[PDB]
Amino acid sequence: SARRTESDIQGFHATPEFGGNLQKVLVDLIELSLQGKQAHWNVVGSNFRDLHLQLDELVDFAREGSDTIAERMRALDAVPDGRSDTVAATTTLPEFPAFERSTADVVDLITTRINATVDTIRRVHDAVDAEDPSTADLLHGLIDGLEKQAWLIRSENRKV
Amino acid sequence: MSARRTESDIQGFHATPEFGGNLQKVLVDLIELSLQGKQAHWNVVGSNFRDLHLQLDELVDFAREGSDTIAERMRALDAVPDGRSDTVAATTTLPEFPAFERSTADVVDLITTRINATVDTIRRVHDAVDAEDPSTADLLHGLIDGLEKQAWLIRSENRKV
Amino acid sequence: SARRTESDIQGFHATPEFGGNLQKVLVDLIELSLQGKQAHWNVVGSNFRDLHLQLDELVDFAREGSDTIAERMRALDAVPDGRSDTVAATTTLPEFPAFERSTADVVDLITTRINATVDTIRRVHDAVDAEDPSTADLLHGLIDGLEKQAWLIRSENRKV
Amino acid sequence: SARRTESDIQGFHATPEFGGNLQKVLVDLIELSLQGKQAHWNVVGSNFRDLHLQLDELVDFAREGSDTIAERMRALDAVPDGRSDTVAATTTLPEFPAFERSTADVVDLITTRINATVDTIRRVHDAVDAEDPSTADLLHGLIDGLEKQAWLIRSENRKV
Amino acid sequence: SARRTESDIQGFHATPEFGGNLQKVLVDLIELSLQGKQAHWNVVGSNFRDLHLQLDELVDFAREGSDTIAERMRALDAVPDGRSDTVAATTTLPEFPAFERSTADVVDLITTRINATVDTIRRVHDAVDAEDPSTADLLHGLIDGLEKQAWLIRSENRKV
Amino acid sequence: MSARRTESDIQGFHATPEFGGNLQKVLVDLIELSLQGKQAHWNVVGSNFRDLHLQLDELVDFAREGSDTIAERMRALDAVPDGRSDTVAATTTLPEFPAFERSTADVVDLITTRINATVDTIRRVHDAVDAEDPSTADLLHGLIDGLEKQAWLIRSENRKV
Amino acid sequence: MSARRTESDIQGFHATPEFGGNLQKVLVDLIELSLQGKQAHWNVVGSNFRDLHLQLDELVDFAREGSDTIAERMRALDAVPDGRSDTVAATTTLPEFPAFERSTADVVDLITTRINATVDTIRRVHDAVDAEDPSTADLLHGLIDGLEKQAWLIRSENRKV
Amino acid sequence: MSARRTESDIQGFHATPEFGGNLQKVLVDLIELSLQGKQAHWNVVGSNFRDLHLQLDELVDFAREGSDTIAERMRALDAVPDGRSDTVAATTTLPEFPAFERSTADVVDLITTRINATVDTIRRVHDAVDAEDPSTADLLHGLIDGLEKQAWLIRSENRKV
Amino acid sequence: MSARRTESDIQGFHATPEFGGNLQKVLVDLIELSLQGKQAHWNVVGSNFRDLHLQLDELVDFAREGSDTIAERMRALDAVPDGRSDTVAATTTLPEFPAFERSTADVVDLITTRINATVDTIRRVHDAVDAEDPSTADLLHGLIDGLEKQAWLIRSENRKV
Amino acid sequence: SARRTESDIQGFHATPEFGGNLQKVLVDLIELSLQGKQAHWNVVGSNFRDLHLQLDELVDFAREGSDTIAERMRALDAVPDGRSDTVAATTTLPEFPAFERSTADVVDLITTRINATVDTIRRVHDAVDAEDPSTADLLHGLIDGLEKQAWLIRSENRKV
Amino acid sequence: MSARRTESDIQGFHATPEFGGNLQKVLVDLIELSLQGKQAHWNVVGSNFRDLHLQLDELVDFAREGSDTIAERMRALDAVPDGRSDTVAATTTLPEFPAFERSTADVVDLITTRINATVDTIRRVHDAVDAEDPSTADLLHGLIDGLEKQAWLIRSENRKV
Amino acid sequence: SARRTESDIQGFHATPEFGGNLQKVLVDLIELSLQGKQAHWNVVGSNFRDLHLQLDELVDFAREGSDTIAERMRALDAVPDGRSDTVAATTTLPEFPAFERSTADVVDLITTRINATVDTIRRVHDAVDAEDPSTADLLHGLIDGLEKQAWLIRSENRKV
Repeated sequence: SARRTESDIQGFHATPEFGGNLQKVLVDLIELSLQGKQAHWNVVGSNFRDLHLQLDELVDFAREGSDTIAERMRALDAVPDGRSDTVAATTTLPEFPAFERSTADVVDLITTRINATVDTIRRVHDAVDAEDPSTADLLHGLIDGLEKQAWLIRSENRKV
Repeated sequence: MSARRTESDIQGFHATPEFGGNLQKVLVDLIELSLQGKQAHWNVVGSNFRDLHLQLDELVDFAREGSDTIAERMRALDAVPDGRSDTVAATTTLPEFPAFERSTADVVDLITTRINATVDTIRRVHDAVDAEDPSTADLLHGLIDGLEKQAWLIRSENRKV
Repeated sequence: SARRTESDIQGFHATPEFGGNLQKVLVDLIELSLQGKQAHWNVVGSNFRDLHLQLDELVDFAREGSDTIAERMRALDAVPDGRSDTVAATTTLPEFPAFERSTADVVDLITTRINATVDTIRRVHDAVDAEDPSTADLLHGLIDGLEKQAWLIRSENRKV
Repeated sequence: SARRTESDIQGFHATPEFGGNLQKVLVDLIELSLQGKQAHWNVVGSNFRDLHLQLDELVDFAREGSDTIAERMRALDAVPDGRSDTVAATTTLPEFPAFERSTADVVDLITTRINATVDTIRRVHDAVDAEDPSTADLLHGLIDGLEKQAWLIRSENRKV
Repeated sequence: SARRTESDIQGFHATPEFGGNLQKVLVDLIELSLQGKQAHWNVVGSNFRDLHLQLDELVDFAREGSDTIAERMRALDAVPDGRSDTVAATTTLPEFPAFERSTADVVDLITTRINATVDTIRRVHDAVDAEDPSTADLLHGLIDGLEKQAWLIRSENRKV
Repeated sequence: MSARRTESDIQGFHATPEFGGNLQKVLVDLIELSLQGKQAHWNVVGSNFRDLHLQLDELVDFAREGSDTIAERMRALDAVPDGRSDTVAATTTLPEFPAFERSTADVVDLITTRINATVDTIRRVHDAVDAEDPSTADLLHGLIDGLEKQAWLIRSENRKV
Repeated sequence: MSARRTESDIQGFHATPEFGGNLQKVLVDLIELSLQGKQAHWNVVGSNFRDLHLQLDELVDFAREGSDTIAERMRALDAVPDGRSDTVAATTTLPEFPAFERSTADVVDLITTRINATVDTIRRVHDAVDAEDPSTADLLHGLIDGLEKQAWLIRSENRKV
Repeated sequence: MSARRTESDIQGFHATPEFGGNLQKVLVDLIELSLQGKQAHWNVVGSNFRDLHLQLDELVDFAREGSDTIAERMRALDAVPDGRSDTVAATTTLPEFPAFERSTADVVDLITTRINATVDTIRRVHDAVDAEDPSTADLLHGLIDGLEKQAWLIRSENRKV
Repeated sequence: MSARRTESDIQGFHATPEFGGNLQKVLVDLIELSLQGKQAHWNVVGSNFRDLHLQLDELVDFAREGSDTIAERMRALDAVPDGRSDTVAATTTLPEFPAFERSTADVVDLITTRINATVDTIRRVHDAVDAEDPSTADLLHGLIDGLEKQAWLIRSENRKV
Repeated sequence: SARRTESDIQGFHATPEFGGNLQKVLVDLIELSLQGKQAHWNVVGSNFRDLHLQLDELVDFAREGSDTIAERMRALDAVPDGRSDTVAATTTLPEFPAFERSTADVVDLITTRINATVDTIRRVHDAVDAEDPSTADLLHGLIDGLEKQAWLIRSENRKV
Repeated sequence: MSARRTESDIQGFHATPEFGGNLQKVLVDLIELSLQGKQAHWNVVGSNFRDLHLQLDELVDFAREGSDTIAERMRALDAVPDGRSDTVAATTTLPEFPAFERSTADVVDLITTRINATVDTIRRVHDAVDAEDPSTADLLHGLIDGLEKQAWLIRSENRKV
Repeated sequence: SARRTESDIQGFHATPEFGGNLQKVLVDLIELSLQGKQAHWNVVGSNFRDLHLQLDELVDFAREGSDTIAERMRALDAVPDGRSDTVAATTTLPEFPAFERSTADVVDLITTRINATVDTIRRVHDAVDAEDPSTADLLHGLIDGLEKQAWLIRSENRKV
């Protein structure tokens, strides 16, 4: 009775600006994963084990987030681009030092990197939400996870 | 001090009839999607039969979970869901499925169209549902994104280069 | 030495009457699943929780049974039809009431529905078994499960 | 290269009003957990087992919700206060009776207290959403869960 | 539509002879469980560990079989009676010795008792199958399991 | 090497016949409790059937585990348990369980009485068992705890306040 | 007041040589099916390679379990199974598998025909096996319907519209 | 049948009001320990944050399980536990936990002191509890063991050798 | 707040040197039992090899867990365990285990004797340990129960009836 | 950059001699699996259960090893041949007796068969390793597992 | 009677700069393989899309595990891995992946060639790595055969008869 | 066919030098396990929890390694000797201190003892690999695991 009598019903399509914003999020997530693995390998010093395990947890979370963002881009008829050259040439995260680093320096660096990653998502959020609340919810989840990880990492260096 | 309330019977949030009707529309489309997905799951045949067979079962599981969530939300908001077969058949908006064995390309086309119809209904309902209750709007967002991911995974088989 | 010299060996094929009997079973299983979900949602009153959980168990069992029957139909070169219009127009289960119902009424209604579903299987059993004992075994399993569920549901209203 | 230069990138901090609203939510969640445990221990009568198990599920949900809220406060650079004296002096939930109670009375009391807990979250939701949609999402999840638990508990005493 | 009009469709009820046959099976299953536990505790000698574990497996199988039979009786509107006095007065298994026994004697005794238990089921099978193939299937499963356990236990004393 | 004992065969602790009989009483009562719990589990009908149906299964599982533990302790202490049906029927102390279907209130009363009888037997045996072997007294403590919790969970249904 | 049997040595059910031979036929066909399924699993190439690769592993697992069940039933009925390689090769009825790499369609056809041959053997044996022992006939029914489901899942790839 | 008791209603062990208050003290101290453990878990900062953050969660879980066990034992022995927030705040013996963020050394000292206070309360009540019911004394032994192991694992951080 | 203690540092229970030595004896015997159990597990041959091979692994796991529990209790009670190889070898009381391959009967006899020696040591220590700390006496009870069950399960192989 | 400018890069290809040596290994693994199952079924006598379970473990290990070897052949562009006629006509293991056998005879036979299977691998090891250390590692694992299984089986008959 | 060493600071094995460089080459190729595998996983479209989608995810997981293992081995051998994005992009040897959506056959070809390049690099490095440290050569063998199995499973899709 | 005729094919037998080398490995593994447990119990100071958990992981690894070595010795027809007196008299690890130690001292001591254990295996590796590459593979795995544990432990005391 209420059935729709057509055979071609097409889905929601993302705008190029929306795809660009999601690309901006994805590149930073991938770079965060790579730098987290770097710090996970080369951290050394007092209280080494806790940082060694927390950085692995952060890397797992960032990998899951990047996969979720790229699959959302695919679902919205966009084309993600996560190649190494593109990530290196278009990421906004500061470069990571190349040698062994103490735990305090690693804590500071990782906190700054997570803060930059969250800032990118916060800048993208209003424009994304103006079109797709479903994508805005994914952004909310990413922000929650990243901020929790940032707290758990930064609390080591607090003085009170 | 003491900030405790004295009232002994505090009542909860009650939904409006229009809100209940919108949730009923979403529920009936989810149920019809589950039934049609099982039909396609059984009667599909041809190339990539195994992949279509498994993906349609995943879609059916997702749709069943979504319909249960929507109906329980209506129950929590003091509404009465109606998921009877006669009501679903008479009030669903998805086009009817073909009766006999179908090739995999035809099944891909049909399932993509029906998933698109379901998400279109949810998107039509989302504005009023969000205006009344963002807690229910969150469930609507979850359904929309899950269904769109399933639609991508199913439709990508027929896409050319 | 004893190897068969054939290149195409064909399997067992079901008769249209056998397919019709299995369709009769399948339609009632699907309608039972739908009515069980409806009662699961709309039940209310004393001893609400046990009915709420038992009806979910019954729905899971009925869904598994319908899938098994339809896959057996496919294996025997038959075509199941589980569309909503077909189920609504050809089911034998009585119609379910549309509003909130007390637990005693739900117990009575669900017991009646399960009894009708079992009666259909018992009616088609001899004709099915005359051709396919392998399908008769599936019918035996369905009857066992449905009767156990009916006992567990109906025992609530017993007075002794 | 689009990499940032800043080496001390800072994060998002919450306002005192935001911290106060989250404290208002947290104290009610803790008090709900304590009262749920009390009702779980001291309930007697018909449907005792179902009430016993449902109240334990509600307590588990309230505990995880309070933990989530407090960790979000820590992530946003706020300081939660979940001490017994603070909860007792600042909670808004009505006081729970001290002796053994029948299941109908426990159902009424627990439904009332869950409704009060949900009302607090609904009161703070507008401001917390205007400041941080990421926290608004957590409060949406809390409201959904609490309302489902309220329905499951309260359906026992419905007449028809 | 083909929906039924009746609102009080009744189920299948068992005859007193059917109930008696199922009681005959049930008492032997319970006695087999008790004697298996006795032999499990009081066995000594060579291959003690293997006998100790195999008898526990046999007891578990007998317990689940007795539960299945009694629940089938309940589903078919019969009343099982598995009290200690009834089992002791009406069982057909030979009495078990009261003290510590070597493994060869335990093997012989347990094999004889399993054979008697299987013989009872084979005696009642024809009538129970003529009445209810659904119950005949459960008895087929019981016979299969008991005979496999009997083989596994009895193979220890075989010469070559 | 300095403190090593030169003994070639060191034997363990052996239980007296009084201790063996004290454990035999507990064993036969646990077995009879398991049998009566299964009977009540099968034949209970009436209002609130499901909760009692499941709690009786929990009680039967606990009683079976306890009887196995007691019999294995008897074996470890060089005693010979006797859990045969004739012995249990002739020497158990639990009152006989009635036949036919019973309502849930009657089943609650009967099961509470029989659990209390079992706990009373364990308490009577505990003094001598503890005076001889605290390791066995600990097992008795565990059994009393479990049985009393089961008794509370079962009897609270029929309470009136 | 005692129905206990006096006989101290009670013997079980013994199978006939014809029954043992029928079960031997079923066993040897199951073993040959497992071997050929593994061969096809290794040597298949072409389109839908992954799907056939996984499905053939599932079929091989099913056939191995079925052969074990049949042989253990033979042992329980006081018969002696013979699953040696020479006996299987000299007495199996399945046509031999090709020696080299095969395409997907060829593997589908070959495996479908071999599964059909195995099911035909079991169906030929079922009448006598059921006439002697319905307990073994039940295992035969389980093998038949499992193999037919596997045959449907494998053969559905090559069907047209 | 010969030794069966003819009693129709056998009642169980009942706890005295002194015993009930003795268990109430343990209950309120365990609840306050759980609350203060959660507070310290949230608000701890400084060097070696993660290990203390996780150990405090372990301590809170143990204390919650212990309080549940004590209250259920009170219910089984016909007593009425009182774990309301007002009662805990008014009648607990643990010293008040300071507010705001605290370094890890201060948290270690505070948590060690409060665990020691809880164990001291349990040790004070143990004599009378054991003199009345060894079954409850066993629960007290388990609580003391767990709390002392947690105290060692937490306090070992500040040891200087 | 009314009953809160004003103490700023509350210390816990401390063990005496005699108590520490009483626990040290149990510790060294458990460690030596683990080492000899592994030795017998590796070097046993003869009839019924597999059952003894697996039971000795179970015994070794139990002894390792028990030694860890005892040492952690010593740490909790402010004692210092010493489980070094030289100390164990010089102060253990278990008789030396013979070298080379041994038959299963000899291994059964040796392992039974050494388990009995360990249990005898624990029983000798139990009186003073219980007189000082029932919480530690409970751990001793658990160890005695487990070791005696293992001894029964191992020694029952050589029984002749 | 250091990126390679090729569109089709060839892999490692196995020589026919290497394929033949792996075929020699595979045939013996398959024959060992079949003979292990036969001994597992037909073993009987004292200590029956231990052999019954150890032979299952041996068969599982041999099946896994044969699958690994055949998949390595496929990866190295070779074609395995595991047909029944080929195995029967080209295996090196001695024929297995056709009837029920005591546990001592089964121990001797299985030990001999495992020794022959290990001897084949040891014979082909040097030639395999001269080309592919990656395949040599698989051979090492097979030898370790087979020798451990042989020790566990053969220790039953040891007299000291 | 003591073979204990007197030296108080025994140092471990240290790798050479050439060894570190070879392991760095292996690591950078593994990282680039993971990135390109994820790219192909996202942007593959056409026939057999589901199988390619799942297999590429399996390959990415394997490559990630291998890169972690290699970097941890360098850390254990006192070397410093460098897995930064700029370094990977500037020093990897795998040819770059195309930018847009690609069909199934093209993805199969590209991934096969890149896996072959990675395993070729590992084979080039293996000789020196084995000459210095067989413990690291073992990890190299594991990487080689895992990657070759993945390459077979992926490339078999396009193979003809 | 190609079937062998021999019925008593024998296996590979180890030389006394091989047995001595494996005994040298085994005694050091056992002593490492004992000293790891000692350090696990008696460690105090900063990062106590991390040292406590890492030493337990090291003890588990050493236990499984010693079991693997002894079972390989048994498979190769050798007789391991892991008695307490033998370990104490023939081990090469330095003696461990007897009282409570700070975490830095425990880190130094455990790193030294792990290095000695690895040096023993590296000393015996050439001969054991010249005789049996299958055993050389087990020693490769042991070396890899021990060196990873040594890195994870010593990284705590590294300056920068």
